[PDB]
Amino acid sequence: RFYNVGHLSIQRVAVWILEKYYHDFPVYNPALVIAAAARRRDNSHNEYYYEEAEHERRVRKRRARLVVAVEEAFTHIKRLVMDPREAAQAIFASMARAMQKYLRTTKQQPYHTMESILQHLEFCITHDMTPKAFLERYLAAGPTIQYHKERWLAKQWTLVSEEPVTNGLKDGIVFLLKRQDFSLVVSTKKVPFFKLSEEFVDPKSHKFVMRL
Amino acid sequence: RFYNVGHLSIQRVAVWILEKYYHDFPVYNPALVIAAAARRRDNSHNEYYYEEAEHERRVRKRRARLVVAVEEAFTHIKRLVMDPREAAQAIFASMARAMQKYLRTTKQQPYHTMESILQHLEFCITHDMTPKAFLERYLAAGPTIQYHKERWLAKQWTLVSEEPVTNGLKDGIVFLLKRQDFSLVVSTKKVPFFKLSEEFVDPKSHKFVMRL
Repeated sequence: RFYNVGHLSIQRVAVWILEKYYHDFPVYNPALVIAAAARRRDNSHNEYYYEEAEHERRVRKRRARLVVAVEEAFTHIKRLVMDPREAAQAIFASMARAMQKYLRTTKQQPYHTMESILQHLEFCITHDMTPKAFLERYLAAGPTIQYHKERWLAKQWTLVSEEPVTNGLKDGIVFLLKRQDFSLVVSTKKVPFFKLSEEFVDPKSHKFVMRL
Repeated sequence: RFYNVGHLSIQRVAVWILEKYYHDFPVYNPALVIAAAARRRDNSHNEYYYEEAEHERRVRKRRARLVVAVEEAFTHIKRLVMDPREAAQAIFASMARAMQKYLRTTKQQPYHTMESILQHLEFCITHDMTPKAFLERYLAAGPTIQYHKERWLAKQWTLVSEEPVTNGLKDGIVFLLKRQDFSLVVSTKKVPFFKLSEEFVDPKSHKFVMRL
């Protein structure tokens, strides 16, 4: 992602980027001579292309099964005696298998426990959300703050800069926001100087022909 | 191919099969612990499936280029001064590249010289044949007698039989018609005894209802 930032020090920019990170990026998922050899390998069978096409096709198929399952699940209840927790637990049985298959095929298994899906079902049927508004949490990855607090790990960030971090940014500052899992590489460029000129056009002067 | 043959010796059956071979089979083209390893290999990437699909797709594309080329080639002449040899040589230039590409992608290069394609063009425009009737010789492989006499090699067949070849056939005779390139494996089975019974039906007795 790209951002515009003002005059801040590197550590305040780092905290600012970490505030942007938990809702802007998708959640981190760890489950997701020489030139002649490169010419020989690039002329071989393009295995990764067909594995990618197979993965996209089976993700679309499990997604379609999940959409039909959650639609037929939400047609099992109606407004009015039964609690939304009890109604969510009742309609979860008609969709747990397709949800489990879609979370297996998209590597999203430890993001969603059964209790979290039941709480989000209770949340959706309480606030009169459709099946698609239920599924938007599950079809895409989504950002880090969407998930449980044990996955945020906001107290485990590390600021790696060659500059002392109390100095402000300048053109060319690169720093890392490391974590145990990944690292946010941050490059700084100066917003360029603009020279606007003014040009007046006449709205009468927009004239047209029929040729070409 | 399967055939019905009568009471002949093995050598006469062999000559009979060689007479059937030159117009029935396609022409020969030479350019065309353990169980755990088999389970590991059969679970790998199905490379041959996608190479087969790529080959079928590019054969259809070169075939479409060839069909458009030969149609636009035969639209360059009309009946009436110019010889059919000269007209074939004139319209061959607008189709030689797509013909060469289709014969490269279907491994049919030494079957068709330029002179043979020119003679068959002269043959087709002499007898008022359409582009598709020209292309039927080239789109499929076709049998062995369709091609030049240096490819028949009819004086180089070898009769390999465990039985002395002057005996007649019986149920279970297997013999080879070997050549330097391939071999015709011939299995003999007895045509089974039939017991037909007669059953009379009445054409009045065909009565019908509307249910199920």
